[PDB]
Amino acid sequence: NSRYTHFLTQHYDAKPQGRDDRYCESIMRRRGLTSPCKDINTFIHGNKRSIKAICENKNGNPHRENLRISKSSFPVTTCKLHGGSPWPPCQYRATAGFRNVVVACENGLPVHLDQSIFRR
Repeated sequence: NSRYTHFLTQHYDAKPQGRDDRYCESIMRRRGLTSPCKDINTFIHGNKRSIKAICENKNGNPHRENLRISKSSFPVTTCKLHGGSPWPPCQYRATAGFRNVVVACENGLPVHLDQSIFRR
């Protein structure tokens, strides 16, 4: 999947520093999500092997018929736009957690992250 590599650029960070507000503003810039400022974006941490495994029994179960929910929890960081302005420089607030994730899978690869679960 070109979709998988895209999912990775939008939602995967193997080496997060701080996972604080400073981290969010920096990563959102690095991943090209500041033109205009994405309103919310979650990054998953850890190794890619475990995220891929959500698409199979190894680390997932079916969810909402057509999605997958992880067996394991993952370190995550949700970056939420702060201050209203949709143009850079973008201000973000970080919410770090350790929780299961829901993805859509195509051909054994995650291609979409369900953002709805990180609003809460």
